[PDB]
Amino acid sequence: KIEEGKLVIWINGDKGYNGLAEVGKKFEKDTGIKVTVEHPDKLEEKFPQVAATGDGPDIIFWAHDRFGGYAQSGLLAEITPDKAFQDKLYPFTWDAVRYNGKLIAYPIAVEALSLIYNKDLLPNPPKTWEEIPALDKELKAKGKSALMFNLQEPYFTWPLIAADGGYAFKYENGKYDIKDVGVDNAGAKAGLTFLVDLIKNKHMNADTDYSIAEAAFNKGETAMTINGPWAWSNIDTSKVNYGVTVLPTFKGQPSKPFVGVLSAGINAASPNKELAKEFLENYLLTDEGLEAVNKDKPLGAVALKSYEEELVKDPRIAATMENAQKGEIMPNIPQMSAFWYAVRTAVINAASGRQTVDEALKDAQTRIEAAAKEAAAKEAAAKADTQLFNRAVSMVEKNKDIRSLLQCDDGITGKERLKAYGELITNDKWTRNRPIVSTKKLDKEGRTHHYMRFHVESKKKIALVHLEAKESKQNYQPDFINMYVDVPGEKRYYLIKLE
Repeated sequence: KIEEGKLVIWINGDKGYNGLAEVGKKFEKDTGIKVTVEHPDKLEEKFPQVAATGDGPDIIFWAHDRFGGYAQSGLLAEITPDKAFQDKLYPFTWDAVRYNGKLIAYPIAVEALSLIYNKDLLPNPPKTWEEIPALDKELKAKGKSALMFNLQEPYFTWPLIAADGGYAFKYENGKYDIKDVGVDNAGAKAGLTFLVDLIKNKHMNADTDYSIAEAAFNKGETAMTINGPWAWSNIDTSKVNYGVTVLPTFKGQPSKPFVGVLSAGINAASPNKELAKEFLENYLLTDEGLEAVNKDKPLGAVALKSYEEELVKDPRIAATMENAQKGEIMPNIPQMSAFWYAVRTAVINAASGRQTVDEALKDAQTRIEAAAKEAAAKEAAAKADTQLFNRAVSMVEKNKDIRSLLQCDDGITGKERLKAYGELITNDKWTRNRPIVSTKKLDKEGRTHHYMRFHVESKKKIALVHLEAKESKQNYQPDFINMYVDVPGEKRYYLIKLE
């Protein structure tokens, strides 16, 4: 599995991994602990496959939004920074790395869309979306436009749509409410309507996508575009005299771009959790640490206050951090896929006049709520089944007779650690080759029974445990009414035998 006594770190090949490697060598110099940095191809796909077997890196670096899913699968450890350390990062970044209310990664860098403008077409950019029409009209006579950006992808149009009160999923008390979706409220309707009216009034074109906006800006045809730090390179080569600044407000409210937080999580299967904490808190998240990474490849804006204040000597970075501080942290739940698809259709439909704004957003709202509802139900069922499993596993593994049937090696170093896991089945969508699930049926009195089966394994036996639980009517928590264990070569053992 994961080598104890050393650190293996996974980070994407587009980050400053050589800078990170140098931080590791300083860690090694000081502590004697070796740090190995790798940047495997498709690491965000590999990590869940590998960490589910107990393998993988000790530390994984990736955008925060994938981590919620990782945490659901039980792949990430809860981290434990003290308040003193948390105080060293911008408060808003900690809201990006929570699951079930708990902290599950360290924020490293921060990324958001900004307004990018051409200084030779627009020496002072507008601070307000409401300013853009009059501005475009004056620019049009000069044969140029005010603004072109990607309208095909809701990531780019969201900042305006969310400004007056739209939101993806509501975040409250350190968690998301996936059934609370803010796509069809007055605020989202107002923002999209404004966008639609920019198009109706010929100030923008519905067809405009990423490459069209990029080439339009970098050839001086339009005064402004909306884009992120990844685009700055191509602008430099274009030799446009450009500036990067705060996104325009709408109805007095800041635009709310989605914020992405590069984060470092700790593999729940790692035996080096304390070493990882030391490395991340005391070596990487320092001015010296981030600077080493940043010199290899720019991190952009960072979560660490002391170093971000150094970096803002590049005004483009100060603009990124400003938009991120006013933006919407991208929710770290898997259901964002439903959000992306539904809102993409809504915006395309509204922008091209295929549907009214109100109809478009209402359909989007309904599609997301349907997806959230099914997910929430599956989530509640799995959580309930997991509870049955946990109670059942404790009863089996503590039973002296069953341990004897299992021929447990309960010798001089104590009780054998038994393993429990679900039956192996054909894997499809959401895989899980071994889900812990129960089948359900109603009895004559309308009460649901749950039927579950799972394995308990010692070195000498793999046993099958069968249970039947009957839901109360009630004082919470279902009662087990039948539970037995079939150990190969042995007579069935009844923990509870239904009469």
